[PDB]
Amino acid sequence: SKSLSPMPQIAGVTYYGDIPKQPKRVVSLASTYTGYLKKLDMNLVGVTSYDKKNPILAKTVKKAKQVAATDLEAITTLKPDLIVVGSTEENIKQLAEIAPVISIEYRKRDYLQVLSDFGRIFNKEGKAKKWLKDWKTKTAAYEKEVKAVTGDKATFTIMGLYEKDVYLFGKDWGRGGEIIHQAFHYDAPEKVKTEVFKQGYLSLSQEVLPDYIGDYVVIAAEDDKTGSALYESKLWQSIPAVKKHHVIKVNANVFYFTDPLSLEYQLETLREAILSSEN
Ligand code: NA
Ligand code: NA
Ligand SMILES: [Zn+2]
Ligand SMILES: [Zn+2]
Ligand SMILES: [Zn+2]
Ligand SMILES: [Zn+2]
Repeated sequence: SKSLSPMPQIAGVTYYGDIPKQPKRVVSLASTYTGYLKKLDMNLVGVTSYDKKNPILAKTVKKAKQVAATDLEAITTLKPDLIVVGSTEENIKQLAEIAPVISIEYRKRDYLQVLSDFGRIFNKEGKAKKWLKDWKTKTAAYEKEVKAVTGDKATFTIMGLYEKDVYLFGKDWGRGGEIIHQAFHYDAPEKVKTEVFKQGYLSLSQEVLPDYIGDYVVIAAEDDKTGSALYESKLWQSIPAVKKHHVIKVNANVFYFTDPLSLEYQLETLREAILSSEN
């Protein structure tokens, strides 16, 4: 049998079976966590659709098979020694019959803590610690670069377009919020803090958008055409941030994510976009 993880008790983490310390064949069914596993040099043999559509992650998991959580046959045939899932998956019992499962409840641990937590689970403390130390220094330095342009008290709002809907996001639901609000310590407008931050996201009707945007808005979308009717509208064009050219449009296929690999890309992209806003 496998050498075992110490299986520390951590908020949001549930273990089904004896988790290996050094898994050799991991199936990641929670796109939130795939890039954490890759940062810790895990061999991923299965990943999901969102992972394959994230160009930053995809380059690192070319040999992994795309699977869904319902793919019991394909997952079995991949011969995993570990499956990682989100807590809202509904067939965890069946997955746990294939291999040991780590189930993670989103948001119980923050985007940085999740990495050090995996460091404890897999005895990869050194790799996690080095990444986190560098991240702390780099983000502080980049915070200074961007605030030199915007001022330190500029407000930012995180937004996403999905289907025909409009979402606002807080500091810990992806779409750049970890970068903007946690790493760069930008404030959000009061209405966003009051109405969005606690839930993490808020589906909004388009006509109230001006009320939630201050100095800057970051907008995630999967394709560049979705926002067209909004962007040309008198409503949108009336927003001061839009008039000032303080709109930063980002690609959701990577900006949905919160993992170290995706966030490295988001960090450089957002740094450059803020600097570029004053060209
Ligand atoms: Na998840
Ligand atoms: Na302001
Ligand atoms: Zn045992
Ligand atoms: Zn259900
Ligand atoms: Zn809708
Ligand atoms: Zn203009």
